[PDB]
Amino acid sequence: VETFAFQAEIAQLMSLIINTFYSNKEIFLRELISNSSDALDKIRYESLTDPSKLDSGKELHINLIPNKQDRTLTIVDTGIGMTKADLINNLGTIAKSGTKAFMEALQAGADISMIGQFGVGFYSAYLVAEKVTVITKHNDDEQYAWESSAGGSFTVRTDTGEPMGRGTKVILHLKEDQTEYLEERRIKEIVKKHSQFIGYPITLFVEKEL
Ligand SMILES: Nc1nc2c(c(-c3c(Cl)cc(Cl)cc3OCCCC(F)(F)F)n1)CN(C(=O)NC1CCC1)C2
Repeated sequence: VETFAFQAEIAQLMSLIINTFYSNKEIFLRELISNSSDALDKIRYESLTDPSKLDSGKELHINLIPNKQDRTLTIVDTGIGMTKADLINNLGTIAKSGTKAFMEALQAGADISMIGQFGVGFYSAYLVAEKVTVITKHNDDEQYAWESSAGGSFTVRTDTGEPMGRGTKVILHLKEDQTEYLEERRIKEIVKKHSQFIGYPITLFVEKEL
């Protein structure tokens, strides 16, 4: 288990998002889905010069899996995924050029759904999630898991669970008062609102253990 610190601006934003109120916290789903689509875009781009790269899965898509038992909403894509370095760099440690700008707009009163515009729309998941786990697998590396509950740091281990062919899985351990987003009905409407121009298939798998 490795522990890493967040780049100071990202760490600062996370604390702003967590502690500020918005009437409007569901744009986080738009964001993780946009991310997934870009990942899909990416592996698709790579495969145009090398078919073999799709030997870890020909289908390109996004699943949504609300789990009420475990109070977790999961977003899964068979996209490009991340190598270990990719994971450590892109989910906290390297400065994103839009972080400052976005914090100023928030200051000026900008609504939170602006966040997509600044390339930091992932950290919006912490509007609804006390904890986030990202499990990723890239053709060029083994499978890893990234964890953070904010508070300045994240961790990275290898993940032993169910091997993905390829892609990324963002698991949201929801806050107590954010459980409406496990509601099938709530997820139907949200996708229909913020994600009707996503060029990949999106399926809703409702998970319940017996
Ligand atoms: N679903 C999903 N997949 C991926 C990523 C994210 C993501 C996360 Cl978890 C957190 C944040 Cl802050 C942003 C994110 O994405 C922004 C769009 C990235 C783009 F998709 F364009 F690659 N989310 C990141 N990834 C890589 O960096 N891959 C390396 C490119 C070489 C392999 C795959």
